[PDB]
Amino acid sequence: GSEDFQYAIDMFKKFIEEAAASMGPEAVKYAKEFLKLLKEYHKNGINNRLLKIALLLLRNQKKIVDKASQDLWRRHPELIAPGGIAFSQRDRALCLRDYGWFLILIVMCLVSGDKGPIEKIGLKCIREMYNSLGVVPAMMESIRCLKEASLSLLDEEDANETAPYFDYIIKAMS
Repeated sequence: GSEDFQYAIDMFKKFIEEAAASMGPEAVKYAKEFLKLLKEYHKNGINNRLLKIALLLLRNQKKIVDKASQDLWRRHPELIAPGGIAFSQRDRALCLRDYGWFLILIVMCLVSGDKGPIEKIGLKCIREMYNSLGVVPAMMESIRCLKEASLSLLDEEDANETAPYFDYIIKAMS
């Protein structure tokens, strides 16, 4: 119980320290506020049925990111073909990394189970991170593939609960 929530906290806390320099100080501020709300929610038993799904996705991040990017590159092969923006290994690696970071921020939104803090804190972290990262190739498409790769690992009933969290992020990034 408390140890699986601590796995999620350790995961988010490790994301923040690794991405702080690249995501910029404003995004770091929003992320830490979200983590404190998440721990405030857990302490008071708020929206606790979303952690089990979040944990599955957290244990399967690399699988998810790999499946999403493979699906992204089949749909748009010019991205990784010569002359494409992810042909060079540096920039392909930056793509994969940035996709993994957008994924973990979405999973933070999932854990809260509440659209209010998702729009007032989580989305501000995603938008500020996007502003700090700058050019993120196929940003919107990659989130859709992250969503499909994620729902891939879930039963129909868990998918029907998780999809509205991806769709709220996708919509809000225009």
